[PDB]
Amino acid sequence: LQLLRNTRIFVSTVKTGHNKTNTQEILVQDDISWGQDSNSTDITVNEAGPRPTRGSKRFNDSLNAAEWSFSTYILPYKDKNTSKQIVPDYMLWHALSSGRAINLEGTTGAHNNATNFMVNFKDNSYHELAMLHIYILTDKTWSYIDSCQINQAEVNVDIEDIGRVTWSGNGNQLIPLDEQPFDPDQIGIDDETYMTIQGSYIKNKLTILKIKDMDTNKSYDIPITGGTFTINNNITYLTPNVMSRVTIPIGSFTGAFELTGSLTAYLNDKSLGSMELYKDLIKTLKVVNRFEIALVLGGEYDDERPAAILVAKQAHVNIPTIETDDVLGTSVEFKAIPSDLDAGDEGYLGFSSKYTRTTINNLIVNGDGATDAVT
Amino acid sequence: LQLLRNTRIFVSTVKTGHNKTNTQEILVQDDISWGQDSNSTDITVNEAGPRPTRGSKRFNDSLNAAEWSFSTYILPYKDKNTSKQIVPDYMLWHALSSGRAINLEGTTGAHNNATNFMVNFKDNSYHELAMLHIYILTDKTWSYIDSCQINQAEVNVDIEDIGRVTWSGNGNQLIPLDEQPFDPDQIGIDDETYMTIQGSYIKNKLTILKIKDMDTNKSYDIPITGGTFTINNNITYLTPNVMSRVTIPIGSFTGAFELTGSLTAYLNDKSLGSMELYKDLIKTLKVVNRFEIALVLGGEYDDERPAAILVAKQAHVNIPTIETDDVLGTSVEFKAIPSDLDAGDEGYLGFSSKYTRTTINNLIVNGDGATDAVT
Amino acid sequence: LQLLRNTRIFVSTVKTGHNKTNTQEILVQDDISWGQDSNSTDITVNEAGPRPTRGSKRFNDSLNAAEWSFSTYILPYKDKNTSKQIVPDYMLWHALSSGRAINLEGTTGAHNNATNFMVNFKDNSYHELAMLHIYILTDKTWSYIDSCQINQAEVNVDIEDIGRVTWSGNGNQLIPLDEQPFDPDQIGIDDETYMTIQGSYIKNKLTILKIKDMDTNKSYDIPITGGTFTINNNITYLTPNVMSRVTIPIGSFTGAFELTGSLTAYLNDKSLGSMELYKDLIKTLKVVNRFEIALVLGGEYDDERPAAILVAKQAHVNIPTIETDDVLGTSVEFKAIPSDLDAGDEGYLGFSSKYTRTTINNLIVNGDGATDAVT
Repeated sequence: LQLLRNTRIFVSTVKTGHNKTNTQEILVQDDISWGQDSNSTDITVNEAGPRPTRGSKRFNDSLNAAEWSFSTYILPYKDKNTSKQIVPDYMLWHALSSGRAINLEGTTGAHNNATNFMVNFKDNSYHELAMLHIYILTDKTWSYIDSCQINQAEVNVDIEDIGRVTWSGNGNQLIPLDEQPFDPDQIGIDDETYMTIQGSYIKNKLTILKIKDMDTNKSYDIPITGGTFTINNNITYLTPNVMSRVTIPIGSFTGAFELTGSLTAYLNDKSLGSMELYKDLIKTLKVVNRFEIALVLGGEYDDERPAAILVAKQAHVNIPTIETDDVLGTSVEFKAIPSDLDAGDEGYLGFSSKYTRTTINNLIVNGDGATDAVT
Repeated sequence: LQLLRNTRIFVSTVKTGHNKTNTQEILVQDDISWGQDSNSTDITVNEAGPRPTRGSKRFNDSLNAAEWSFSTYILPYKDKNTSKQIVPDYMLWHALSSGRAINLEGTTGAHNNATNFMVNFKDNSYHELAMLHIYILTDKTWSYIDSCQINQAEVNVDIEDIGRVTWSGNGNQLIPLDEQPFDPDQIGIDDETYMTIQGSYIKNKLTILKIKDMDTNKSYDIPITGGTFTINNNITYLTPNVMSRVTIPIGSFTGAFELTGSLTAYLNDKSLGSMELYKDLIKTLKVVNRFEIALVLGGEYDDERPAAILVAKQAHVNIPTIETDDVLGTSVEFKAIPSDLDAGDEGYLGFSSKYTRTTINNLIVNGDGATDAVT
Repeated sequence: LQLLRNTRIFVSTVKTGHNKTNTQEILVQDDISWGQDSNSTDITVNEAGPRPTRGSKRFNDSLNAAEWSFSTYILPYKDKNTSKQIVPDYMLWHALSSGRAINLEGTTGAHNNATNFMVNFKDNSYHELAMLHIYILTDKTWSYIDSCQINQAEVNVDIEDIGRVTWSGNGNQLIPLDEQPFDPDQIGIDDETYMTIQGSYIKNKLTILKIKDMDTNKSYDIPITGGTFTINNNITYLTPNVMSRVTIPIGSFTGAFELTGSLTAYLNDKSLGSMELYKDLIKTLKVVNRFEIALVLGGEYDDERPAAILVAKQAHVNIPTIETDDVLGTSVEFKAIPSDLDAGDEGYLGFSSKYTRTTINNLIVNGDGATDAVT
């Protein structure tokens, strides 16, 4: 028998070669779900005779796209090889953010500094976004999915649980493989790295919102009681239709990048509170809203603390809806809107093991934690 | 913070002026739900190029109709000012039943007497039925919904709970207001009224059904084990479509009055029992059924007891369906059908704190508790 | 009052005459659900006037098909009158499998020997498959459903509960019959038969799968951890449309015979295991798969044990899907495909109180439990 407790998920770019730089291990939770489905057509005969021909041949006409959704953690840890903080699943973020292949240093989709690891969507303008091969250890069978381009990355601010993203991706085909592709233990998570990983956890009870109105330069102090965040590169797979053969999908195309999320907060009648935001949105009706929303999973402490900051420079905010709990709270929905519909300006993510108030403010102002005017 | 325990819902007829006659307080339960939604259109670009333009501007194009649904009680209490028994939410019943403004004495939609308060739908043939403004205390903020026209009033005979109606209405717009419209303490429920309110409760375990066949003059003795009742003035809101502005709904129109309900009873094989009704409906198939259905929430006692009587002079009754519980019970559905499709003859509700058998018979036969032949 | 504990369901072939040969009693569980519904059209008026005509006459225009679904057991017991083992509900299986009336001895849909009772689907080429009248004793009322042709029979291998089938059929009409059609106690289950019934139970924890690949002559050792099986004679009832009358359905027609099921098993990496089947199905993509699936509700023992064998000579098997439980298991779906779309070769069922390994192999190889080559 094979146990789910022993499952390992490895992410790689090339089929043949396999070293620690090109592929690593993902510290998946017990939410893994993969598989493939087929489109089957049933042929039935319906003729008006005295003796009907009751039968139905079934034909497999095409294959769908292989689907996988594992739920790893948010673990920004310092890299021993080069003093630049890297999350264990940086390649998944890169495949989400850019089509160019693994340019860690050069400012692109997956750019990391000594201080901060940060994810830009400026280069997210390609079809077939950074094909990645994912190897899954169903105990000891080594089954992988070929050419996985990821579809969704969802952060859920559970307000009472550790930071965890839930990836989703549409692979071309799921291939079992009799033999091992590479060496598991050497490639996957060493103990020395695992120590920093265990030290880099994010609580999500220290999340603080920084909603600001670009129209009026008004900043709101909102205590988040829960929220949701999702990135959805809408991938639709093109499958040729051959009548007498079983066809696998070819190509993946793309859709509309949707950096979207939801934010829930309690109703406070103080100044620059949640109720003031509700009144501002309900009283003034605007076709387009311009908000700067900063989701900092960690706190903004005058100390080195792990955090997974999020920013959306301009984000349309829907009308808040009053939710009647024991203590009333409003849930706002926000969808990042790129500028000029060409450049990637929806937002960017920042992961690092050490975040301070100054560095968080730096990333909020400009892309990295380099400088900030600060009066 | 703002708590749901302190919520108060005030129903008013006029905006500026505010006295005890024009508006009162509704003793709502903890099922309040109000809010507004907006229709947002997302613009995406899908062109066949080497570099796709992955972006999506989002626009707010129109506003929907504000939705509110609180669940108050059925509390017919005698009025100190005039000796006519009035429910605390009488003008809500009036807005359900008529468009003319609060003609309490004159026989219309909300007609009251010393003996009975009754709700007639004879004048329920207007568009824009009796606009009412509803003020909501989310703790202390005084946010209201402008020009609420109620949509549904549902009575649920739970058999084990106090009589409670669950209103629903589609308001034009939700306006927060910084300041108080009126004085909450003087306008809403005084202690002297509250005493009679506590004294006028309806148990719902004393309900008795009085189904009679107008075709065959056959009366059935049915012990109700549960049931449902709903009045639905279908309201669809007309919103202008302006491309470059956010439009709020103008006007409300009106649809088909639907006094509908469901009744469940155990299967008794006695004479004039539920099984006899089932056999009568299943054996004889008629295009139109004519039944007189009377739902008396209180009991018919030789004494003064509170009750919330319903009568439907002619009501089409669907075919009963056998529900296989531990003890088998049939569920019948009935929808009151008006005569001539012009006058309001679907039915009428009778609320009062003191009902006797004679008064219940009076209201079942004729409109009020004046006289009945009984020879 | 009437209790569900006393409900008895009798299955009969003829209306007037009633003996033990024509009808018996079905040992139904507490899942009985019968009833009838009607198609009602509501007429509403929507005209643009200052005074809308708010009203809605409701008309009953037609009747649907009466629906019933009881859940009896799988109880193959030896018949005292003739030494041929017969299940208590053999008429239901006969109506499922054939249109010709009760040829128990010879070769048809319900063909039984001294060894095995069997359900053959070769003769399911008729509309209006073997009309049966089912009498339901809701305590003491004796109401039946007229001309019931069954639509579905489902076997659920719960892996921890006794074998039980869940019939479903669309009867023409539900008729009360205040008087008794026949004598209940004499017709239904005597104590002597009930003893063998208590002796004939099937545990379902001894089920064995015998998937074999007709293409490659490869046999898989698969331990079932659960599964499903269903036979679905798609019955669509033709109801005439008369405007001014209530019409009951006339005729029943028939659809495509669908012997379908599902199989769930744990992932074993042994030889000829579930993992081998998964690899064979996922690595090789074929338009049509030809599998011989033999699902025995009982076990194969070198002794006389009750069992309910099932076989599908040609069964298309869909692509297995990995289910991520604590121990990973794959769920395969299989739909029997008849040969030439004219003869009934989807499969056949075998019920008997005594199966040995030799008799099970007999029924798997050829139709009867007579001989098999074995050398």
